[PDB]
Amino acid sequence: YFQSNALPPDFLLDPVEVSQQLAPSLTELVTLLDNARTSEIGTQLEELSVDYIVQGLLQMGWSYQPTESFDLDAAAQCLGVVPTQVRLFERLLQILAEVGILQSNQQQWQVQKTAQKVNPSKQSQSLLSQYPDEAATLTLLERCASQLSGVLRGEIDPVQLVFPQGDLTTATQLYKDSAVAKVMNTIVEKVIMKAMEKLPPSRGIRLLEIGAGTGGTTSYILPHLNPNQTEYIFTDIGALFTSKAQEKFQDYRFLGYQTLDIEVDPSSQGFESHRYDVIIAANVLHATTSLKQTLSHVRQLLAPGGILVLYEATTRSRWVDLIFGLLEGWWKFTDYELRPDYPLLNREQWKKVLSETGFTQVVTLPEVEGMAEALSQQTVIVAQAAS
Ligand SMILES: Nc1ncnc2c1ncn2[C@@H]1O[C@H](CSCC[C@H](N)C(=O)O)[C@@H](O)[C@H]1O
Repeated sequence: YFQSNALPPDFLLDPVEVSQQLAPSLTELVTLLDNARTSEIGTQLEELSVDYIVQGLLQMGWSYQPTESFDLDAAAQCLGVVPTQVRLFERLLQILAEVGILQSNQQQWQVQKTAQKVNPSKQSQSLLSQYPDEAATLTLLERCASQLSGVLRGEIDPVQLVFPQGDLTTATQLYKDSAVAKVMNTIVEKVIMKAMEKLPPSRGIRLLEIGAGTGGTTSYILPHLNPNQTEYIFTDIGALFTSKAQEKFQDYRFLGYQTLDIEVDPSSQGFESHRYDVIIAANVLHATTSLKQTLSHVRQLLAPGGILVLYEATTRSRWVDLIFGLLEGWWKFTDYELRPDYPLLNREQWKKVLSETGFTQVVTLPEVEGMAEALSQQTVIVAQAAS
């Protein structure tokens, strides 16, 4: 019965086979999400984001009257935006153009309407009373976006707003226990367990997670892994995250902890090449400079038939721009031919770039008719290392 463990993990199910067999599970898992309610919450968060932007710009002395025109550079110097925050500032201006306050003409901006009096803290509280299940999202958005002017002026390190040493759980709850993240993280767990269901007893499985953070996605996977034949490598670029995850996950003795910067050759950071069966990357790969070189490093870690499980957001979101868009990773991208002005890719763009970086049999999840629009704005992508 035993066959050499040195040979590639051919027992791994194809991603397409995995999605076919998970189809009845995914159909019922999607229905657990309120379609009408998740949409109206998301819509209101996008409107509240406009009020945070206007409040911050007025705090920096925005005095642009209607008809007046300005370019990005002049407005940044006027408001005092530091050079490292201009790309975020440009996106904020783009948001104001989407709602009709501004208009984009060539590389110029024209003020169409005078922004009215806003009080986003008061409206955030009203939404908190109506949707207490979104308290983590509202509280994080209030803590981050209410210091938008200080971040734009380089006076406040936005990592101390998103990921302060004393509160890493708030941002974790967004990645872990939000309505949409509950579904996506469950898909991540079901995919991984289904792909390895034919694991021979005489063989161990090696999983590596990139950008695992505090372990929001990780917590869904660990309880289902067989500790006797699993090695799970928990990695993040930052040791503060692996340190916090090591405390949370003490019960699991098959976990290893190590730092990994996916933008640099992993084999120079103490990782074996082509020796991991499953790589998990939840909400991280977008925060890199070049997706092709990031995906080539990801592919470099996968065994010849290994599985890449990707969890990414696929659409622009105003309130996300006021939280994780404050951080440097949101604006690292320079592959402008692929990503002209935003770090995220949609389903079709991910499939194309994966097929160009050595991945095959690419599946995007979930794909159910009658699906809530919120589930269309994020995806779990499963792809196989090709050769
Ligand atoms: N270049 C890089 N290589 C590896 N990890 C990176 C990275 N740039 C940012 N990261 C990490 O990616 C993480 C994104 S937080 C993503 C959510 C996380 N998977 C969870 O569920 O909790 C951050 O913790 C950050 O430290």
